[PDB]
Amino acid sequence: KVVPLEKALEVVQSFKISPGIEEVPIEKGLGRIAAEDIYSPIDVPPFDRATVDGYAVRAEDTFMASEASPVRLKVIGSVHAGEEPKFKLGKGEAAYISTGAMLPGNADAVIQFEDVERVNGEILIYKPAYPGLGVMKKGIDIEKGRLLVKKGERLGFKQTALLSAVGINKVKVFRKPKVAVISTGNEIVPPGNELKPGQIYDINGRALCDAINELGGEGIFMGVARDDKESLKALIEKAVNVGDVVVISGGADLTASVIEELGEVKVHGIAIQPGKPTIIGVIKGKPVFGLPGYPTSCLTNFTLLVVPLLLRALGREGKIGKKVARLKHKVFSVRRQFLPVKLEGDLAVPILKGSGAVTSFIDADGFVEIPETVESLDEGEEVEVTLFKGW
Repeated sequence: KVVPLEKALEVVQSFKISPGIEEVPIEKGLGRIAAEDIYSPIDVPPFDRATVDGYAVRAEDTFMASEASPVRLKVIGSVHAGEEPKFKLGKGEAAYISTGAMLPGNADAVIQFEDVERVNGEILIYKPAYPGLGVMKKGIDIEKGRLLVKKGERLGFKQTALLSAVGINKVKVFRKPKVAVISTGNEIVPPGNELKPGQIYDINGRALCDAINELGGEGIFMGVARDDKESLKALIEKAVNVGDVVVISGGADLTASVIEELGEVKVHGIAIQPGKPTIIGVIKGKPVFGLPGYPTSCLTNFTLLVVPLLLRALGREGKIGKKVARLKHKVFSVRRQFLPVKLEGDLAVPILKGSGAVTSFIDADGFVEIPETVESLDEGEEVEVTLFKGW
C-alpha cells in the first residue's frame, strides 16, 4: 500500500520527540544546541569606560575653553583598569584615567592625554569637550536584554565566548535525542571481524550513527540483525528500550511484519525512488524507520524522513541545506525519484550504479528531486540540490 511522500512527511510531522533540557557549564556548551533564547543579563560595557588615556572631566566645566583663554582644571585623582572609582569630580576638577577604566562620579567626558597641557598638578584645556567624548557609555556595545542566542542555535566558539562575556556560566541545552540504529542482512558482519566469502562489512550502521551524532543526536549502534523474525524482533525490542527513535537499514516484508506485531505501521511503501519499500511505524510511542540497504538510498531516505524529525526535536525545525546547480549530463527518469549527485563546483554530476555502492556513497553530496511526472533533466537548466549536511 504505497502512499505519496507528502503523506509520509505529514506522518513524521505528527511524531514528536522531546529529549528534554539540561544545564551544562559554559565550558561544556561547545557543540550543544540552545534549548531556549538567551538574552543579555547585563549591559556591555557594564559601566561608562574611557576609550583613550587622558583626563575625565565634567564637560560643562570646559565650555568657555578657547585657545586664547584655556580652562584650568585641578587633577584630584586617577582611575586605572579594574578599579571602582571611590571619588567624584567637583566643578573645576579632573582625574587621570586610562583606556578602558571606569569614569569617576560626575565625569561625562575624557580628553585625550595629548590634547591638554599639564602644569603643577593641573591641566589646561583649550577646546570645549562634550558629554560622551572619549567615552563608551554603559550598554552601547550590548544593551541588557538583547537577544544573544536563539533557541535551536548551535553553540560555536563565538556563542560560548559571547555567553562568557556577559557572565553566563551555565546554559540550557537540549539533551541529545537518542537514536537506536540496526543493520539487517544475512551477509552483514561488524567491522573488525574476519570476513567469510559471501559476507560484507556494515556501512550504514556507522554512517547513520555518526550522521546522527553530527546533527546533534546520539547514535547508538545496536548491531547487526539476521534477516529473520527472532533475530530482528529481539534487536528491535532492545532498540526501542534504549532510544527515542529506532532506525533500521537493510532493504535495498519481514521488518514490516515485526513492527506490525510490536506496534503499528503508519507507512509501508512510499511513491518515490528510491525508498519504495520504506517503512514508518511506532512501537511503545517511539518512531521506527525501516530504510533501504543501498548506501545512497539509505542516506537519501534518512535525510528526507528522519532528519526533519531530529531537527524539530532540537528546535531546528526547518534547517535543511539546499544549493542550486546545473547538471553536467542529461538525466532520464520515470514515479517521483531522487537522484544522488556529486557537486563539482556549480555543476551537479549524476551518480551511476556501476560505480559501486560504496564509491557512490562517498561521491554523493546531495540529491536532486525529479517530479512524479518524469521527462529528462537535460544539461544545465539549473536544479535545486538538497545536500547531505556536511563534513
